[PDB]
Amino acid sequence: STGSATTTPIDSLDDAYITPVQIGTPAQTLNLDFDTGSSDLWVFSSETTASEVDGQTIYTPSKSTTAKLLSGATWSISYGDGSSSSGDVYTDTVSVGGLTVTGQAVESAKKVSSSFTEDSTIDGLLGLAFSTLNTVSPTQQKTFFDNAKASLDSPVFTADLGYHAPGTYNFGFIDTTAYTGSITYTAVSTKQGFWEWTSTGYAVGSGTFKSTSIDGIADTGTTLLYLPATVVSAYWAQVSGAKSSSSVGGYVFPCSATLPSFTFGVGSARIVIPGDYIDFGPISTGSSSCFGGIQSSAGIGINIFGDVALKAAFVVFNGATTPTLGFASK
Repeated sequence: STGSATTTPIDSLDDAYITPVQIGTPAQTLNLDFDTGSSDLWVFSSETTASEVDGQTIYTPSKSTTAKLLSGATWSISYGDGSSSSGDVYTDTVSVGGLTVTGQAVESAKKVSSSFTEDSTIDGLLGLAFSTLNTVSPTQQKTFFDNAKASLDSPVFTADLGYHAPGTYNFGFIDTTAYTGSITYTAVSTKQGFWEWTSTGYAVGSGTFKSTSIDGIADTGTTLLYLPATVVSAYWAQVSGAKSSSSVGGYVFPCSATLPSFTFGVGSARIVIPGDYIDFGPISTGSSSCFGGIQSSAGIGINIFGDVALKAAFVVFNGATTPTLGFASK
């Protein structure tokens, strides 16, 4: 089997992308944030504290003939940005772009933090990291991909995120029309539960590529590109007027600047992020100061190849027995 679904930016900055997901019988369609940096599929629901729901579409398990309560099970997750959610657990039929998994754990939120409430466009998350990170207790549950894997024509999914435009998540096949040139594959470590890999270096604008190992994670659920302070400083030093602002929380630059591209290495191959992808717009409405899309990972504890990087590539998440990542230009 295969599936193919369009993913759409939630706003004009590509802060996140939402993909429609059918849950239950008859289907209830919710727009979920596909997150290769976590491993829980959780949704706003009829059980979510009413005051914490503001515009989201909710899952109502009592209206699904296929919903089953997982007795006594709970879940609770905290993300890197300090947001969180928790609740109880159902299994139900979940379909993505025509691909159906029966008995998928659907984690129903009883509580969500303010960041989730305040974002009316995101009805929940669909985790695509390794199932070892799943937070269900007492027994951990499998991700949608892990459950679908054996049925897929090939044990893969691909992310093809758009710049200020829709893109595609495919399951079970590689669309050879969706990229230019060849896909370069690189090793993955699952030791921390992530799609963790080692980039071979970077270049700033037209500068010569610097060969250096950069360990990090391919994370569709993180907006920006977070890299070591040395790398990030080298980038912003090429932008007139750019500076790190402790009050704003990162590198800012004059909105009138023309940003250089940023290149990262995948083996002997190279992915070029255009300068425009690195512009995240005015720091506040009407400001002439803009927020940068490449920021330091110091204090996160891990480097993160988030949407700014991933949207410059066609990315293969190969879930074979020995997982790998593939990157192609597009």
